[PDB]
Amino acid sequence: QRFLSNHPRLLFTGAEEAAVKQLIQNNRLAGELAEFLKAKADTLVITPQKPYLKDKYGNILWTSRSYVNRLGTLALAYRLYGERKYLDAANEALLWVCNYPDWDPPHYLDTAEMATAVAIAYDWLYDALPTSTKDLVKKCLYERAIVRVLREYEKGSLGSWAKRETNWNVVCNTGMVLAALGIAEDYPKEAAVILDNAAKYMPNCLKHFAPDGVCYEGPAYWGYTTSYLTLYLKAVADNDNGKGGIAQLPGLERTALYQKRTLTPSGRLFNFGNAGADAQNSPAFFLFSRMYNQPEVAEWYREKLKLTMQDNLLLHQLFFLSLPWFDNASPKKVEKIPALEIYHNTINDIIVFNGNRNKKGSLFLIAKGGEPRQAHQHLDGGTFIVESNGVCWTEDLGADDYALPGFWDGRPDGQRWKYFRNNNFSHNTLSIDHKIQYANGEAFVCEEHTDAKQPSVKLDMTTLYKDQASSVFRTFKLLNDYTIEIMDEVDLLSPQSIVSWIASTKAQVEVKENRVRLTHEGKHFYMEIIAPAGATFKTYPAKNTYKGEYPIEGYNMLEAECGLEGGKGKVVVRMSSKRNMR
Ligand SMILES: [Mg+2]
Ligand SMILES: [Mg+2]
Repeated sequence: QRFLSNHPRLLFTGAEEAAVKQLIQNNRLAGELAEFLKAKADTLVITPQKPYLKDKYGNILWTSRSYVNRLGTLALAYRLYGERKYLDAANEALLWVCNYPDWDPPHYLDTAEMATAVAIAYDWLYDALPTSTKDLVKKCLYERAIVRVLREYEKGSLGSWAKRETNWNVVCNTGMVLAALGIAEDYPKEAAVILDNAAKYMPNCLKHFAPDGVCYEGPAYWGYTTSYLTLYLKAVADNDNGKGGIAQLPGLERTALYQKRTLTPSGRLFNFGNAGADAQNSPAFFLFSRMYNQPEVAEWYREKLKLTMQDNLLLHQLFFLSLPWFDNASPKKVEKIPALEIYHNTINDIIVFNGNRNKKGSLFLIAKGGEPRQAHQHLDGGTFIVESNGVCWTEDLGADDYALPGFWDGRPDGQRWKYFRNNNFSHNTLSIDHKIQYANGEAFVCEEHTDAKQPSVKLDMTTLYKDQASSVFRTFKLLNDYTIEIMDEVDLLSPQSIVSWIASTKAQVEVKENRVRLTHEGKHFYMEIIAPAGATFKTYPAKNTYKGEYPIEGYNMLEAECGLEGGKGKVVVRMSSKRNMR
């Protein structure tokens, strides 16, 4: 029988309740989280139902997501505390959304998330709801979810929301699996068919996590994909013996680690292209930490939970699962974050350096390859963010305004690259003869030495400088806990060409000959150009140029304009939290 015999069988089982109640009693953070979620439930009890109302885009997705949060939080509070105001509020919400004319299947994410919300509450309140509500909910799940997805599996093309390569596949198949399992005792044959088709089609999306767990589309996209993926993984682990092998797909084991490990210690996101912080507190992290035995991720997510509660941050629609999924594990003292690791991806390789995290002033550095012709990308191959003492000493200026004239004209001669934020002049990489990178090139990791005493990695950037250089290689080397060396090897096509080493910063800048001192809130960082001999740093403010740009304020640029003997040589810059890098 391919489901647990009794409700609740979805995400937080009956058998799991005893241990969760003990955590709430015995673990302060879990206890604080329980009280926090109970208080959220308290206001949800007295919050109006949402009218069926499409947004400017023609869908109700925001409303479905609202009900995921409302129904999950209310039903959790009823299971943990037994106060019938939580049950009755969930009953009212269930009847309300079942009396919607539809769950807007023309934009099927709407149906996927509404079915998820409804299935969870139905399952979690099964013995505690009026029979008339259970009858109506079962019929709505059957007609609006199970019947539709069975048709979609049989008739849908590869472009179908159940089969395409985008995260719609994961979200929709997940919502359908949860709906099917929620009413499985009444539709067991349908639930088995849906389980098998979900496992068949979901790899069309999830194969793109291979090999190392990188989500090219960025953290918001990752957060939506994996919040629903973890519901699926947990549900089929609990109900179907893990059949279908989704959990073992290459890259999935490492994907939460990627998200945690690519933040600076102070929490700053590598905001390249149009990436931005919005996905923070999805409970997916606790499923990954438990299923793949990564206490490092659990410990990091608990810190995020504390901050979410302390600063009253916005909640992921599935945030309520953080409590039943609570993972109290921590890494052992002996376990260390590697000094250097690389996350390979077909579009942009990601490089991550860590000096000894237990030594104050040690360096964190993250850098990227990339393909600038891809959507939303910048001419930023080789750029890096370095952090020490809680300060990001180099920057990424983020995306500019999507409304700008020619913002999408991404051809090599296109208007997109005239904007500072889009081109390499704002990024921490090379400009030859004060020109932009070639938009149709790429930078990628071509050599790695992650186990050396001074670990290093080499990027091939040649094709980003196609008309200017016959080869361009950038090597990052961690010389010690406090010091990174960047070696650019450039074979110029013209021996008089100038190689500009550029970096952006929000720190105060003092330059003198081949040295830079950066200052921020009394903390310092240092840079020294050691090759070619006699090179000089200058500095100047970044500024706006074209009307309609997001304001560019508080950014300073560093630039070393370097000639190379015979047009062939090296630019070598050492960077350290200590002034002496001899
Ligand atoms: Mg950028
Ligand atoms: Mg590669």
